[PDB]
Amino acid sequence: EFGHRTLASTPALWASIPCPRSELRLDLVLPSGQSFRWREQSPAHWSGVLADQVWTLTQTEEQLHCTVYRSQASRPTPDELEAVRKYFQLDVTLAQLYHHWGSVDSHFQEVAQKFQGVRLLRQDPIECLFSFICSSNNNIARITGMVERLCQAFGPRLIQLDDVTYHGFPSLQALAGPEVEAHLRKLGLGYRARYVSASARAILEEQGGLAWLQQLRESSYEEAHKALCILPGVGTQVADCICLMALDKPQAVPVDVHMWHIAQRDYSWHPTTSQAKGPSPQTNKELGNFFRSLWGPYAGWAAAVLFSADLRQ
DNA sequence: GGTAGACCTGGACGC
DNA sequence: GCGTCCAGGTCTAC
Ligand SMILES: [Ca+2]
Ligand SMILES: [Ca+2]
Repeated sequence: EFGHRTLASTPALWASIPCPRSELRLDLVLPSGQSFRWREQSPAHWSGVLADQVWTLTQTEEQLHCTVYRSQASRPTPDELEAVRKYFQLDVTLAQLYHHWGSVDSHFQEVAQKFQGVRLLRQDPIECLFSFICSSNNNIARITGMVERLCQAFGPRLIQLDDVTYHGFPSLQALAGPEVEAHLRKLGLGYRARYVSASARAILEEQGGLAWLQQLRESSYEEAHKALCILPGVGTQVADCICLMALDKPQAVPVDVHMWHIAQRDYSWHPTTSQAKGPSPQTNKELGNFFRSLWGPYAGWAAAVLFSADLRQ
């Protein structure tokens, strides 16, 4: 069989993971600005690269159905399904988090009723780092294209489904290579093309390579966030996205225009310790602290729910 | 130390 | 049709 698979077309090639919609809604997570590597190639079926292999995912009321494209088609093995469980951090019980947040935040409770299943993906540091470097002063649709062209040009070719060729995310070496910036500009990444080249070189030639980034996962939020900000193209918001989505800092709250609108419209929030009236390094930091005092240790996760809901509105 | 102004790109809107 | 806005912001002279 050729092309992207559907649960109905190739039954024997799918394996499931127990998962109710209250725990995960692919349609509210995958195209919402966390990861830019997933596409709904066929109604309700999402395809993308996960743990260096291509996968298609789809769900029914109580199951998350998975299929992987590696030779000789066969359903995913238990070890491979584990990769999926970990990518979606399925050990974190979303129902428990929603309950808590909703208990201390009447507005969250209201929104939560209509937007269940919004959880945080646990992403690869490099993929997350450069994808978000590409996200600044930009929109999800455009960002998604940039990331795809980036991987196509500098990432390992994996497999082809229909007319779509999947690529693994580029390595630091590839991104640090000669003339990467110029090539990325022709691929339409704008001024961020330099940020990509410059940051790849900085990590490899000034910070000590991959080890420096990966170690941030063991470091403290304050530690990690400060470290990331030295990288070209990485500001407070991008750094926060990375901490939350790739370095296991569930309290990190990225503050962008969306979160500002939410704060003002749904909580009548306004800076008090800062000086400005709108977004600024001072007010942004304050808003982040506000969201943390409101939701607690997993504030970044709560923010993700409202962000996702704000997109679909 | 804290501020607006510029900035690649392309889909939206309003004149 | 076409100039101003804006999107998961960051980087800088005054
Ligand atoms: Ca903006
Ligand atoms: Ca920086």
